[PDB]
Amino acid sequence: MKVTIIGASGRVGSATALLLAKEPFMKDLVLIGREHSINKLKGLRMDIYDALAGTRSDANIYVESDENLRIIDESDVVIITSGVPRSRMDLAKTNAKIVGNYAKKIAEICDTKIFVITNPVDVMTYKALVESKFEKNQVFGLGTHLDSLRFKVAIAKFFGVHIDEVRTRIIGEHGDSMVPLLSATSIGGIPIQRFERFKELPIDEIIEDVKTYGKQIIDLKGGSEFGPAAAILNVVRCIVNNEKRLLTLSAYVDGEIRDVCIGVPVKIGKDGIEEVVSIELNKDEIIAFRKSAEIIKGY
Amino acid sequence: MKVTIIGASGRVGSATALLLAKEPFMKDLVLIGREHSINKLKGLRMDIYDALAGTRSDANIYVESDENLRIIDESDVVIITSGVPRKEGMSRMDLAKTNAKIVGNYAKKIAEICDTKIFVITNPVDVMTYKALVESKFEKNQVFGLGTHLDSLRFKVAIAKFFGVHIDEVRTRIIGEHGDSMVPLLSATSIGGIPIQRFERFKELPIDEIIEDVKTYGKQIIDLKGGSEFGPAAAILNVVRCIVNNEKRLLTLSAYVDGEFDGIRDVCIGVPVKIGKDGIEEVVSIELNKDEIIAFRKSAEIIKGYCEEVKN
Amino acid sequence: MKVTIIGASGRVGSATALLLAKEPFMKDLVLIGREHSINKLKGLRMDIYDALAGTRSDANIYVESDENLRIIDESDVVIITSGVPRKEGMSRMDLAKTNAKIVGNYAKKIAEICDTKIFVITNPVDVMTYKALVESKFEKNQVFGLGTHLDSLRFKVAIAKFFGVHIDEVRTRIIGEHGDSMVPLLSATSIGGIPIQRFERFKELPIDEIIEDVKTYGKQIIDLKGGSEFGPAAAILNVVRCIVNNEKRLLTLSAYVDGEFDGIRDVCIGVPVKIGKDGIEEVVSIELNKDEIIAFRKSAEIIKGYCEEVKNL
Amino acid sequence: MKVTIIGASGRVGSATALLLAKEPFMKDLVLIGREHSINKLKGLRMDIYDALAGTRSDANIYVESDENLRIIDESDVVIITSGVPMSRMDLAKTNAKIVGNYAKKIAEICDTKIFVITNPVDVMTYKALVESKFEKNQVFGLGTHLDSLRFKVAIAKFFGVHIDEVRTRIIGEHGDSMVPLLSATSIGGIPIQRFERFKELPIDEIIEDVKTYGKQIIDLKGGSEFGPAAAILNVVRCIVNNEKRLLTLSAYVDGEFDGIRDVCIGVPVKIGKDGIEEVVSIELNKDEIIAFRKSAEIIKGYCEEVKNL
Ligand SMILES: NC(=O)C1=CN([C@@H]2O[C@H](COP(=O)(O)OP(=O)(O)OC[C@H]3O[C@@H](n4cnc5c(N)ncnc54)[C@H](OP(=O)(O)O)[C@@H]3O)[C@@H](O)[C@H]2O)C=CC1
Ligand SMILES: NC(=O)C1=CN([C@@H]2O[C@H](COP(=O)(O)OP(=O)(O)OC[C@H]3O[C@@H](n4cnc5c(N)ncnc54)[C@H](OP(=O)(O)O)[C@@H]3O)[C@@H](O)[C@H]2O)C=CC1
Ligand SMILES: NC(=O)C1=CN([C@@H]2O[C@H](COP(=O)(O)OP(=O)(O)OC[C@H]3O[C@@H](n4cnc5c(N)ncnc54)[C@H](OP(=O)(O)O)[C@@H]3O)[C@@H](O)[C@H]2O)C=CC1
Ligand SMILES: NC(=O)C1=CN([C@@H]2O[C@H](COP(=O)(O)OP(=O)(O)OC[C@H]3O[C@@H](n4cnc5c(N)ncnc54)[C@H](OP(=O)(O)O)[C@@H]3O)[C@@H](O)[C@H]2O)C=CC1
Repeated sequence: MKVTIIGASGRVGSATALLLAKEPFMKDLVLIGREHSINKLKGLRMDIYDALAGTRSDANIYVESDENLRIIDESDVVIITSGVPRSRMDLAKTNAKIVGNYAKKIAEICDTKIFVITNPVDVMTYKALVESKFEKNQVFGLGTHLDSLRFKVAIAKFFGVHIDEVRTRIIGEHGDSMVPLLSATSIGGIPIQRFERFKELPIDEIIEDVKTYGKQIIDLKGGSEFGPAAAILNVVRCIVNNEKRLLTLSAYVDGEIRDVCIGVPVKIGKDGIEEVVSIELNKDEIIAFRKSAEIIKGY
Repeated sequence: MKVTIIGASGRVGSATALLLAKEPFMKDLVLIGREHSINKLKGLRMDIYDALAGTRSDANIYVESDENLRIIDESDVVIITSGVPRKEGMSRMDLAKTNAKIVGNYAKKIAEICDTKIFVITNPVDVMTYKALVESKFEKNQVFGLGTHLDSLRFKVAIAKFFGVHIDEVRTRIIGEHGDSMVPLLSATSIGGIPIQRFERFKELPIDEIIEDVKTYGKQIIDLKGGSEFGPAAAILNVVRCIVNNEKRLLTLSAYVDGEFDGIRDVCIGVPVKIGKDGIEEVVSIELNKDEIIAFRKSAEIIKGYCEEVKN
Repeated sequence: MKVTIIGASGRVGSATALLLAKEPFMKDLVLIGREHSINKLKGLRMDIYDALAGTRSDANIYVESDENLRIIDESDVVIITSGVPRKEGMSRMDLAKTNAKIVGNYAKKIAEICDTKIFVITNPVDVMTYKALVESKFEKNQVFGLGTHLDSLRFKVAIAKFFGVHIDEVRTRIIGEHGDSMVPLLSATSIGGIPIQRFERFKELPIDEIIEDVKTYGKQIIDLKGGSEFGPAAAILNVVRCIVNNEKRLLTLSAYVDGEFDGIRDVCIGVPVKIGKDGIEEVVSIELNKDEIIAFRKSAEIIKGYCEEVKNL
Repeated sequence: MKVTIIGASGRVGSATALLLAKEPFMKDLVLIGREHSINKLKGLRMDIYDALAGTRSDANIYVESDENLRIIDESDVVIITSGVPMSRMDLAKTNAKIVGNYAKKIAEICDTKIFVITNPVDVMTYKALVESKFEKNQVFGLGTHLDSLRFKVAIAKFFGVHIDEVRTRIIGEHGDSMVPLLSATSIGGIPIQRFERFKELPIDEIIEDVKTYGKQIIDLKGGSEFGPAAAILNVVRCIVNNEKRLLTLSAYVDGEFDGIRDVCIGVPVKIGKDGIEEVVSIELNKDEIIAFRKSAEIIKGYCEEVKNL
């Protein structure tokens, strides 16, 4: 496998680079960054080897500037971390330029898949898909995957059940228009509504903590790096091994809502997004989902 | 952890012993079998130590006949595999009684040494769990059997294959007897949290064929190689892992039920159960649709018959 | 990867099939057997999948008879377990020739299909490796045997247990015949890079009893449970993992020795080898002390006698 | 196990916190830092939990300031990362202050083993041993472990053999007074001198790069965070599981080697649940004894000048 991290100098980028360098399937990792980043990245690589300690002697790491993207050729996936820190529309445009440029350059080199993490992730995935000309199945963004994971952990801790028993999600925007799918939330297969303890669940407090998670972690340490990297590693594993798991990622929706990249349920595999799962949403859910889709169409 | 396998001389016992010795928490493994088996049980041990190749030097494996069960003291879990095989000329009741004597005697002897948790694999597993509980006098949380765990796993894998999704995305179960009275719970089956009944390929699910294959798996594998040993041992390994790490998972096991379902009482049957360090932490009660509860009560009656006949 | 176990219906064959099926580098596992075992193998397959419980969806397990060997094509390794047990009343030569027929015919057929590597488990492992390489027409780098790998592992674990160090710190070998003429190499035994001689406790080491047990293990385990199945399967798994990942470890295997040791030539015997994706990449040549080279000679002499009286059947 | 990382806000500290928190033998991890870093460390903890994604529910990470060390009680190991980025003496003394005070407070609160990551690691291990008053089997430092590992990987890459086949060690100071031990280097139990290709080995360039790695990575990214954290994790796993491996660490040496005396220096050691269970005594060749005694002299100088601050 050959993955290219564009923005490997970042926090999420370097965390994910180290995590991927350890997988047995990673054979050619490509760390890309602007020219002033090159030296820095050459250091990252150094340390990434110091950790492997000779275990992966068939592993190869490459460092190149964002000028000579010819090394991207034949990459299975290209993960884009490049972006700028925080008005909302101002940031949308500022980062849209970067991601559109990178997508355009990537498509010129090869027909690959694109994993967008930069924010606003849904609109950034829209811009990437447009400026790449790629098919709707080969471009996707992190979207509300991390928020859904946090929500799942919260529910599981409340109910005192193992993490694997809880299956839920949060579709919508990676923002405040989130739409928790309580209709598609189950414990061991049971709908959560058939538990009596569901009436005691602090729903608003949980969802508010999830909405504010980025704010809190920015206030404390200046941004999340480890957890996002772990989630991205898991998504890459879902792709390379053709695992066909039902994730929640920002994808192009058309009738499943239309002409918008929003956080929806998706079956991920070797061929990227193989399916956008369309399911019946209760009334409030579908209303709020439409609202989130409007806000996301804005940018 | 200190696990004891009574009947480790057998197929399932040997497989389970090998798989448990490989675990990082298995610090003392106790292999019990009748006296004529002692030498064989030593062989097993030797081979296991050959497989580890020194990777676990803190591991002790013991071999003792079923006469001197004092080596069981302080065991976390005692897995009972010892049992007689079904044969032509045996009614279901013949097997129930013949194996009830065995499991009941072993459970009474176990209770005489220590206060531990008993994991019944011997068949008819639901009835044998009932008998182990009766003769051991342990609490309703310390005795349980495999039951429909494996059948539920097979059903889950089948559904996942049909929908072409990862196995971890499918959550389903089969309650009732480890037998033809099985009751798959299609009401509490989901793919990614979505009920399967919302998917449009559900009307295309060959559910009848899947259920037939699950019910007949035992006969098929006995026809081919005389019995199942690898898969049952893997499932038992994961149940023991659920216990030792207090993972609090929602498994499907043969547990004692008293009212948690409508009209199920004084019976060991395959039900949903939250399993952790203290055994059966909870028997999950759930509203079954009309058909599910009708069939569940029928299976409960089938089990109650043999249970009544084996108590004394 | 795609491995083929020829004799999967046996103890070692089935244990190895189970262990290999769990590996994530196993896309195609091919279980071969005589026709009368096709259903037994099917049973095996079923049970294996049962134990996998749907974790491996891209994995495929095939079952076949030993007449349609076309399924063996593109296989990275072919393990040979097919072989007859020594029955009381069998001389060493008798077992040699009987199992020679089997391994040789399987090797010739393997060659007829495609070019692959051949991992001989069948005992007398050294002679069987010789016969397989004969009838395969393959290069010497693509045919090897388990040989004295297990015995070396047992010796190492014993030393480690006595010195109270982790297993990974001990680095020893036992070369030569997988038999009574074993050759423990105390000249090349170290504990933390430090030759075991330098350790004062090497005086107290019960060397003789340890080697006694290493040599008697076979009949000890045959007398109790009838034979070995777990340890050999684990060792075979390690060798296969070394091949697939080109780990380039220095193992101790039955390899063809052409003058790499003084006096040893045209014989398959237990030697140090550097194993990789291309098979035996190097037969490592090292300076034995006096007694060790003498014993290695004699062991090679015995193996050569057997390899000669059987080389044409 | 219950470990406590003093300096968890550092680079190495955070990397090690994340690696340890993933281990299943980690029931209680305690992240200690100065008061001004409290919020920061809290953030770290948050991130760590985010990376665990609910897998470790028996995991308990506690964050606290370096004033309320009461939480350190019952910790199996305490890893000290706190340090300052000057001459050599200047850094030695400045960090001796920090590590000595932390060792003394650790001793006040409870009894434990102290793993010194702070550099100059040999001198700092001496000062931890002093200000803690603990037994010598209880105070060690990373020392020349990483250097030995990089030397081993280089030999492995050259000879085209798996790393696990190479078994080498570098003893002495974590610095230019290093002493690569070619007398105790083997490749599969074969003395590497018996290999002919040893004569074509670029030995000196290898050793120079080993000496320069720290500065080289500091010239690019700021400092080492991942590799040191991995080696630390391996040493802690050897400690907790009583693995009985023969590592190369900074330990107190009292004549176990002919000439060495009252010096915390890098030597071969048998590590277990008891910390340094033994200093392995080896027969070195003339040149290696000479260089090792010189390294002892250097470290003794620094230790003498930082003995009472
Ligand atoms: N749930 C989610 O969807 C999550 C979203 N994210 C988002 O992903 C992005 C990455 O975050 P993080 O890695 O912490 O960010 P950092 O600020 O730490 O890294 C920024 C990266 O972008 C590059 N970069 C910055 N400005 C430009 C520019 N003008 N042109 C090109 N490249 C540029 C930097 O390169 P250089 O070294 O040259 O400055 C560096 O690679 C953020 O937008 C973040 O919000 C991440 C976490 C979670
Ligand atoms: N899904 C499920 O619930 C499964 C249930 N099972 C059941 O578990 C049991 C074990 O099966 P399996 O291991 O294949 O069977 P085996 O016959 O291979 O082994 C059972 C062991 O029981 C012991 N035993 C036999 N007779 C007696 C006796 N009279 N008194 C005491 N001990 C006796 C023997 O060991 P020793 O001589 O040392 O006492 C024997 O090795 C069976 O009843 C089987 O049906 C197994 C497979 C799956
Ligand atoms: N340390 C070592 O190197 C070890 C070596 N071995 C050796 O490996 C071999 C396998 O042992 P084990 O698995 O216990 O023995 P088994 O007899 O249980 O298995 C060997 C298989 O060979 C096949 N076979 C037997 N005769 C013939 C024949 N005439 N033609 C074709 N196939 C035949 C059979 O499968 P089927 O009927 O389907 O063909 C049989 O199951 C033995 O020779 C054993 O000595 C094993 C243990 C350790
Ligand atoms: N091979 C080896 O032996 C290696 C050793 N090291 C050594 O480990 C140490 C840590 O390096 P690194 O993590 O990059 O350093 P950082 O500066 O990134 O972190 C060290 C931490 O020390 C604390 N600190 C700083 N000054 C003081 C002070 N005056 N009093 C108390 N605490 C203080 C700070 O945390 P807070 O504010 O919370 O106290 C700071 O985060 C260095 O000395 C380095 O040389 C590093 C890697 C390799």
